Amino acid sequence: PLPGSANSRLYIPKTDQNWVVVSGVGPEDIKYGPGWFPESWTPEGMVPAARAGQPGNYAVAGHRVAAVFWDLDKLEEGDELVLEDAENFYTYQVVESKVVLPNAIEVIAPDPFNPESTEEPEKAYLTLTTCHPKLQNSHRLIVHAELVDTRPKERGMPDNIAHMAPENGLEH
Amino acid sequence: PLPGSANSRLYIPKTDQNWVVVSGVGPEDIKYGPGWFPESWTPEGMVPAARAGQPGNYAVAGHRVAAVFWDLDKLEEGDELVLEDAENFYTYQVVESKVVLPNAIEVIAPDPFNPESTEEPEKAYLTLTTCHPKLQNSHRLIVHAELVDTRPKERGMPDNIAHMAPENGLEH
Ligand SMILES: [Cl-]
Ligand SMILES: [Cl-]
Ligand code: NA
Ligand code: NA
Ligand code: NA
Repeated sequence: PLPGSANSRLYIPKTDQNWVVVSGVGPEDIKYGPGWFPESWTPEGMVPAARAGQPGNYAVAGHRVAAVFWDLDKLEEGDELVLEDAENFYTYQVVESKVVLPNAIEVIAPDPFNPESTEEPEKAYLTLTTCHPKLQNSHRLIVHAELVDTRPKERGMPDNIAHMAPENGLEH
Repeated sequence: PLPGSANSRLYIPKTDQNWVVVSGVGPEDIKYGPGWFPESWTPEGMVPAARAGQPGNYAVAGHRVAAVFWDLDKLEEGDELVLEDAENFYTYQVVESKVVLPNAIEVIAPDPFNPESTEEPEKAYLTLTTCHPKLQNSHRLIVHAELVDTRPKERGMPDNIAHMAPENGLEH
């Protein structure tokens, strides 16, 4: 049924933050919070990006600002990030944080640890991207995380995010 | 340079309205205004949708509400719609308005007048979609329009939309 798309929610226990993640990473898309790159990069051209929890690379851009990704540098290996779709909570664990140049489009490849691959991805990653350093845009801070758990919503919210209440729709 | 994406602006002389069109048509995407379907439908599966002004079908969803697409039914054959990207104003002219069921995904095919084609589109269309009737969501009101003019922004705005000023970025 038109329009058919869903949004997701992102939760970060470590910074005590969460958002509805919109589609797209244009200036109007991420004006007020994080957005999902709709396409992943490959050497042979752009392909549809992974949806939440799915094999590939669910990549997100957000401004380096108080209400969004200012504190992304506080994430360390092992930290949990939770992505929520209409059916599940997906827990990812941070496996890497690094700094790259603005043109390092490889970080949004379906497998960011093998960006030259042309094969279908098998692992599910989550990537968070923002400007770096603070108050500069010379570089990008990148956090990659790997799926460790899929929890159907029928079982309720994970304890570490259960206090992060909405104000009022992921689906039409 | 990450993130690399641009948004567009849509202008409708007839209803004296304009918006920044976001990416995506999820509930959070189109909460406040129209959004672009990132993929077009074909019988063989979803493909990347046309960008503004480009061959294919630039399709937009917006709620049937005062600040968005309430008055889309006022558009008639011949009426102009303007889509603006970073470089050009694209004028489209309405060729058809019709009502379809919610599952008529063909309206977002690259060529909505030949939805079963799997060949590359050659014509540039703009499609506006909203709920129909007024105060119901049983159907969809669809306006299809065809590209008639490409004006580079260096030449300034078309006369019929030159009074539609912003408050403030289509690109990062
Ligand atoms: Cl810093
Ligand atoms: Cl009506
Ligand atoms: Na957001
Ligand atoms: Na959006
Ligand atoms: Na909009």
